[PDB]
Amino acid sequence: RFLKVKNWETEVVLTDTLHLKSTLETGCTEYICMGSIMHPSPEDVATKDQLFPLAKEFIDQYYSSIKRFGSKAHMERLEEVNKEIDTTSTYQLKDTELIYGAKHAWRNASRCVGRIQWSKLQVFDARDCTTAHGMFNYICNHVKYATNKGNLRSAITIFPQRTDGKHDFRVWNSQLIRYAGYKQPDGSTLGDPANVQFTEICIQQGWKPPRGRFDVLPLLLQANGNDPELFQIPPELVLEVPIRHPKFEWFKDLGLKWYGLPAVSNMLLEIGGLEFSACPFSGWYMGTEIGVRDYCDNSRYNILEEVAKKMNLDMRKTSSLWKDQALVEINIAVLYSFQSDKVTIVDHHSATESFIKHMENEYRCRGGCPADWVWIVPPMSGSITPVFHQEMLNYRLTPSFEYQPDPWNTHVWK
Amino acid sequence: PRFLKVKNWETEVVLTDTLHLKSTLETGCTEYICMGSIMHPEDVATKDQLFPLAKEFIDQYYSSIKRFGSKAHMERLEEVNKEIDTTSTYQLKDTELIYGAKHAWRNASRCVGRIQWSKLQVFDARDCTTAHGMFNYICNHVKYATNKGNLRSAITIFPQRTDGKHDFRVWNSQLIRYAGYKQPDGSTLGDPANVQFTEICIQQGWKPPRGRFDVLPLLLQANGNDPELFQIPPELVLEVPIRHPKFEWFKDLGLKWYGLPAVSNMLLEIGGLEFSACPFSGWYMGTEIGVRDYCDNSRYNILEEVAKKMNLDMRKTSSLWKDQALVEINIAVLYSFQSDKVTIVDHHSATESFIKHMENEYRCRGGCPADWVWIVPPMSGSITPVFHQEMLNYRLTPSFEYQPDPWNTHVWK
Ligand code: HEM
Ligand code: HEM
Ligand SMILES: COc1cc(N)nc(CCc2cc(CCN(C)C)cc(F)c2F)c1
Ligand SMILES: COc1cc(N)nc(CCc2cc(CCN(C)C)cc(F)c2F)c1
Ligand SMILES: C[C@H](O)[C@H](O)[C@H]1CNc2nc(N)[nH]c(=O)c2N1
Ligand SMILES: C[C@H](O)[C@H](O)[C@H]1CNc2nc(N)[nH]c(=O)c2N1
Ligand SMILES: [Zn+2]
Repeated sequence: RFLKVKNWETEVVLTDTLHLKSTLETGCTEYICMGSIMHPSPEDVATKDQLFPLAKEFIDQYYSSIKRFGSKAHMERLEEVNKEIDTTSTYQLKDTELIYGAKHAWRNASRCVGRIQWSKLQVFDARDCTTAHGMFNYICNHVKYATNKGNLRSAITIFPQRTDGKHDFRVWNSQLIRYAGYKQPDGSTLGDPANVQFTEICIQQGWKPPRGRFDVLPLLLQANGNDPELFQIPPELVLEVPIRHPKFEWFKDLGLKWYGLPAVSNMLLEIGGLEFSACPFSGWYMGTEIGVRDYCDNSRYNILEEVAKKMNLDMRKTSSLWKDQALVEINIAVLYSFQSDKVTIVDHHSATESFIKHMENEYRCRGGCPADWVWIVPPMSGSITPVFHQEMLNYRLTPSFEYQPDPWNTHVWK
Repeated sequence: PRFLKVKNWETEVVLTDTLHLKSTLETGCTEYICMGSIMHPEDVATKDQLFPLAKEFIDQYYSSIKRFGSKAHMERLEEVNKEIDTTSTYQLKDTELIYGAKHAWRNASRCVGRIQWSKLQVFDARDCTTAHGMFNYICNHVKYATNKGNLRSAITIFPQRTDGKHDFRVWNSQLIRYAGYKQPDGSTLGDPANVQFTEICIQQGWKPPRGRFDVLPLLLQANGNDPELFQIPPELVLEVPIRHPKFEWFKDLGLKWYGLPAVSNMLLEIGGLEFSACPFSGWYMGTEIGVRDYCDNSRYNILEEVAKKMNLDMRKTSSLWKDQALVEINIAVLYSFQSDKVTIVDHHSATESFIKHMENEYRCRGGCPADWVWIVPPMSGSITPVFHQEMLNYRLTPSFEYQPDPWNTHVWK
């Protein structure tokens, strides 16, 4: 009813009433908490009986947000939706409703630390698309608009909603821009180990790999349930940063670069019981996503030993903390490099500070802010960011972004 | 569903949990809201509430010694059943006290160091009756546990709660802490987290040396009477000066810390009995000192001072000057303890050990409850193996619980 959270660093207490509007399973029970489990646990289509309540609840909340609850427009819209569901088994969102739904799914993303920007989101309605070529064109316009010569802008492109489950639109790429990974016969991995499987799918589909360390993968686009199709993103639209270090002249000899635009394309946008299986959305990077996870995860580029080596660090025992020392210098390089090239990025201190400020405002104006602590806290120097000491309540608000099966596991080929 | 799986996203190892079917008290979560990051979710049990609690634990004990449904098991069930009728409560056999203590540590979802759980030295202090007696026990605990720097894990168990008005309580949160003194100009000398406890000790008669690292006196409460002050003999209190293996100016910071981390404010539940005074100790993980004690803004807060001596650009947060000074502080804490042959473990070794332990626990027990929010070190998170480890969290008994501060709940004499 009235739930409390405390910041153990500042002793500030906040009061959550928004949790009364939560919905689909945390996955937790009174006996087992699953707050550190990554995912939960085809035919999947909603019926008329399932869709009426979900649509109504979304429409109700839309009109309340525009200060028109109970208005004639509100009542007529419900009637229009209710009739459309009854005669067609689904309904279409108005443009205003789609923009509202997209922004609130981001606002509701428990795991996103960037949510302070949630209302400044550019929504591209691609519901008139019918083909993978159509999708490719939409996506290139997304990438170019968002990139903006390095002054990045948040954006989402929404492809037609799922109908009977058999004509989905999907982006098979997990992110719009990622580098290929080639597993070698000798066991090693050239490129990005995380993408070996998807790279092989692309090669099989006919992609000709240049077999390099930083090869931008082609897009694999699926329209209306058909076989997916390959397209090369135009290289001039793919902004990259060469990674160097302000103090270590040799850091650039590491030959490192990253792409400037993070763009999640494998998730599902649920608005009023409708499912948008293809909705690629993009923002800008927090430094540690590249500097900690992309470069230093043992199952990724894995450069700590090579960086430490160059730093002449004693790597005999772990208690020398040579990993900790090198990780910091890498993340200094990555911020310095993006900043030097006027490409938008945010370090993990600034980003966590703004999220606390965002969180407190949400409690004030909105009565709560779901947050997944496991994901909000950065993967280095955790306890010296303000969110480490912040208690957080986690629950699912709709509209929301959701995970969905990898399309290669589900598709029925022809 | 009678099985739950967990996956490690770095090594792709999957483990199957079945031990969760024996979970008990609340987690605080529901199917609608998860509290995995909330720190805390006469009044004692009636007669109906105690018998089954004691019942499960005895079964658990005898099932653990290959003797379930066997010889002594039967009439011990009857004997415990007998005693609760007369005494309202009951008493554990020595073997049972040892068993539940090691199992509360084993069951401690938030403890990364549980690979050692069966190597606990248990001090039965249930003949104690006075704070003087408590102090004697605690001194012997401290001296045993310190062991000239080769630290050994130990617990001292004092008399169990009976009615609630006669609790035994160690009022200090840990057995060894430094004091905290408010200053006329709003600032704070020493450890800020201890200002309130320090002021109680002064109000109780403690003469404060009013420096930073003044060890606090023990404030011991026996049988529910007023607590009393005792000064731990300093030759029992092992302290380590902090120097840097590179930076000569580090020792000029005047930094030191104690060797023995001993939690003294928790409650031990065994068979529905409530051991309100049960100080237990292990040995330090280095990040506890270098990251939390030294660099929390609400604690010793030395980041700004260390970065100055390292001459780091302190204007913008994107230089990561904080992250840099933090690494250095933690190199020195470990290096200092190691040089003084005082036991300490860095966050890399500790978390690798806990992954071994988790592997063992699923292998031999079918589950190892774990709190990701607490297991993950407070620095260099993702480069340790437990970042990428899915963990299920659930409450197994015997267990250590929190309890309120006694100065909020004590009707004085
Ligand atoms: C604009 C600046 C943004 C920042 C700084 C930001 C930051 C982050 C970070 C650091 C994560 C965790 C990343 C990871 O470990 O994979 C994350 C996750 C997420 N973000 Fe944001 N993000 C931004 C934009 C967006 C936008 C525009 C959307 C949606 C419209 C969004 C929705 C999400 C979602 C759903 C997740 C969870 C993904 C998952 O569970 O895999 N974010 N964000
Ligand atoms: C032997 C070496 C040990 C190591 C390296 C170790 C390590 C740790 C660490 C780092 C924490 C996190 C505490 C914090 O950050 O505030 C913790 C928590 C805890 N440990 Fe251990 N520990 C050890 C021994 C023990 C022993 C002997 C016991 C009990 C018999 C124990 C029971 C607990 C409990 C109950 C917690 C949770 C405390 C709370 O919830 O506030 N540990 N341990
Ligand atoms: C949409 O806005 C965003 C802003 C920022 N900063 N980060 C993201 C995550 C984007 C992202 C995440 C991941 C990791 C996926 N795991 C499941 C392994 C890899 C990427 F290559 C990528 F790009 C999104
Ligand atoms: C029993 O064995 C152990 C081994 C290790 N390494 N750590 C502990 C907890 C050590 C410990 C924890 C805290 C808690 C501080 N915040 C909650 C405010 C304060 C201490 F003064 C202290 F010492 C116990
Ligand atoms: C908000 C959060 O619950 C709280 O800050 C926790 C996070 N994880 C922790 N982990 C450890 N080991 N010790 C702590 O005090 C905390 N604090
Ligand atoms: C097991 C655990 O859930 C997993 O390693 C999580 C931990 N926290 C994370 N936090 C973020 N931001 N991103 C991640 O990929 C993960 N991985
Ligand atoms: Zn939970």
